[PDB]
Amino acid sequence: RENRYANLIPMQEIKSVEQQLYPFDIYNSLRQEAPIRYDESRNCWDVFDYETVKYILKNPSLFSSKRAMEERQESILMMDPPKHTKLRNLVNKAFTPRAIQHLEGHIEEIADYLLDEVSSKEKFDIVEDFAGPLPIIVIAELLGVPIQDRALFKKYSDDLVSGAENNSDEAFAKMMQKRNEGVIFLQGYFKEIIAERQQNKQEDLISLLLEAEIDGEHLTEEEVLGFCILLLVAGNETTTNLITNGVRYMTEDVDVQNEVRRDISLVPNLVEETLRYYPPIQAIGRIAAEDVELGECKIKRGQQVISWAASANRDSAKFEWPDTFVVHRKTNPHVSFGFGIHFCLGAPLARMEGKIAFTKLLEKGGFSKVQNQSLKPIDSPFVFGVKKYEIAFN
Ligand code: HEB
Ligand SMILES: C[C@]12CC[C@H]3[C@@H](CCC4=CC(=O)CC[C@@]43C)[C@@H]1CC[C@@H]2O
Ligand SMILES: CC[C@H](C)C[C@@H](C)CCC(=O)O
Repeated sequence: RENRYANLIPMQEIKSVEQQLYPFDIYNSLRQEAPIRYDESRNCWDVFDYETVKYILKNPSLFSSKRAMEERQESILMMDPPKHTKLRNLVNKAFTPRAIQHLEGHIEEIADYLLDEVSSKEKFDIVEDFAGPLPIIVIAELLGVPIQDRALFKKYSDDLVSGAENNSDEAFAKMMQKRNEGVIFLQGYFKEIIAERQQNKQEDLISLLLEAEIDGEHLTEEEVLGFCILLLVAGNETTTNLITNGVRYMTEDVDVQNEVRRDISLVPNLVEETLRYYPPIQAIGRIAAEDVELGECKIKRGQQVISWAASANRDSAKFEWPDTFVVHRKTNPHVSFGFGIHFCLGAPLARMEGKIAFTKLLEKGGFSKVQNQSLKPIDSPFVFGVKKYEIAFN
């Protein structure tokens, strides 16, 4: 309908598969050429510098999160205050570092179990065998939803972050058909689970959402569904890329792999530097709520504003050694989890999963990438990850 969400449409500067697999040199060039620019092919402003990206994310009154192509903004991701505040306050205490600490041993058990399934494999796909399943199992248990067919839910979860091949009408229609398929299955599935919990509450998050009251009324079914699908998709698609991207970097630069294996206290730094350097989410969308001058650029009420975390994370005004993977950084103020009121609810959980995933792989011993694979980027321009990544223990 040409009101298309620009975060789903690839920039024309990113063309080849090699560029999709490492777009950061191009973002860096764009940031230096013009840190804010209007892309005519996507009808949006792209923002590349750290200070302006942070400013946008910190100013929800100026830059709205209500960017659904449909009329209804369905989950807190797409809500502005005050509604955003009331719904997020329902769940914010479930996801703190203290709230999730008890899961550490259980997540270590899942990781050990998954790596046992590949101990006497020659090589294996880190995505299918480890990085994919682990976050799906964790988020399923937190939501309270059975997910025993992980491949099925992965397929449809992936559909919900898919983008268009280009800005053609046909490409957008193909993308919307994929996303529609994921909506049919995942919405249907959670509708059934919600009905089951309505009939018999359990000790799980879905049941809490059915019990909680906002303004003296229960959540609408649409509101509970929004939580379920957002938590499922955000909880697994990104984390899988965090783990895979870290394994990717550690096999592209074995110096880092060896140093962290030999000083495992560096794993939290490795997690943060993977987020900064290979961010699972490259770009965060907003809609200008009013006219806003960002420098000389005049952004008009209602225009799309795409903030490039992948570029901000390498802005040399903010980061020393921005294009170097450094596991000894004293601070790492990346925007890979966003910033401000929508700051990732799952960040403590993602950090724990990443820490455990990397630790278990490192403690199994040295590992290498299988050479002569043709990596396949995930087909969404706001995601950074590969569909498959084969490694082998030495
Ligand atoms: C569990 C769960 C979970 C998990 C695990 C996660 C994981 C993650 N994540 Fe998250 N998130 C989430 C859940 C989550 N998540 C939510 C729910 C949200 C929403 C919030 C609001 O909106 O407030 C987010 C949000 C978010 C954001 C912001 C956006 C805006 O601003 O709009 C970002 C960037 C992110 C990223 C991410 C990553 C990178 C990862 C990995 C690594 N996240
Ligand atoms: C936008 C999104 C796909 C569409 C999802 C959205 C979560 C909220 C949601 C509620 C539904 O009932 C399905 C459609 C939507 C609107 C998802 C959050 C991450 C994912 O990319
Ligand atoms: C699914 C992971 C996050 C909830 C989504 C954010 C990264 C926003 C993505 C966007 O702004 O289109």
